[PDB]
Amino acid sequence: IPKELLRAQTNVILLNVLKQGDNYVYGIIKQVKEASNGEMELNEATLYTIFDRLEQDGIISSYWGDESQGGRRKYYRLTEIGHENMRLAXESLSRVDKIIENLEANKKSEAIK
Ligand SMILES: C=CCC(Cc1c(C)n(C(=O)OC(C)(C)C)c2ccccc12)(C(=O)OC)C(=O)OC
Repeated sequence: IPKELLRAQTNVILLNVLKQGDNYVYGIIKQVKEASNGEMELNEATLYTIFDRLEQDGIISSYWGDESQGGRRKYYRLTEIGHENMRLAXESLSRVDKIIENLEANKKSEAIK
């Protein structure tokens, strides 16, 4: 698996766990590891550089959690701008899907001549 396929796959996973509920980095890492049957151990440094970019892009936002629960924990949430961009990707995949289906429908139904 090449470098940027892994980064894309990691981005798709992080945006989906936030799509389910706000979460903190250590919690995201454990939940992904147990949702991958232990195979996928995400790294904190790469998670923060992804989030730091997604913050300036307006895709996600950050806020400080409760301090009764230990002390000082940053939670991340998928914004409305992020929810809609995921919905468009959404639309775009099922749009590409039937464009491909239409290509061989049209490919063989014309190679007949
Ligand atoms: C649901 C939205 C995720 C997405 C776009 C996206 C990427 C990059 N996919 C991808 O490469 O899947 C691999 C090949 C399995 C790794 C997708 C695969 C299926 C559906 C959407 C995507 C995103 O993560 O880009 C930031 C988006 O548009 O979110 C706003």
